[PDB]
Amino acid sequence: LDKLKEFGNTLEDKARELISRIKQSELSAKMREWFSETFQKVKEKL
Amino acid sequence: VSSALDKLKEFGNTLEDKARELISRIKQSELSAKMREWFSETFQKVKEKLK
Repeated sequence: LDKLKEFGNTLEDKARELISRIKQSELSAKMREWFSETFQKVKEKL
Repeated sequence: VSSALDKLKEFGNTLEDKARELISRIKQSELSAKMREWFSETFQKVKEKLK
């Protein structure tokens, strides 16, 4: 039963971390496309 | 807005949901065990006071 509890707390910790790394990638990805879409729009206007 | 990562997010959330739930059940099993032992120990003493 402590072996059972251990297993749950590991699934919850690996779950935390995976979602915490998805948000980071996402943030990182949206800004990058946002910075690039804006630069391309300025080149248009140049 | 990649559809692979969003689906990894569903996976991340479920895995975490099910784990929390697992732990809600253990705590119930926990309550239950400490209750069974209370009846067991209380019975035993009754036995030693009737024999």
